[PDB]
Amino acid sequence: RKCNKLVPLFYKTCPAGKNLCYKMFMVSNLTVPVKRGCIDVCPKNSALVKYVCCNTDRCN
Repeated sequence: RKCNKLVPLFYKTCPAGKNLCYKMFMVSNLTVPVKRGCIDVCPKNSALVKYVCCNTDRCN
């Protein structure tokens, strides 16, 4: 599939060279929403950016 979410109101598709989608967010900030893209592997997440990878409807 694709990522019917990125940010609050953004939605996208992926092509067929990627597996999941993750929203890249941040921890120092005032929000929680920031972005998303696709992914090939979800390892871990840093203490700088919120990798909320997922493989559901909003991912693949």
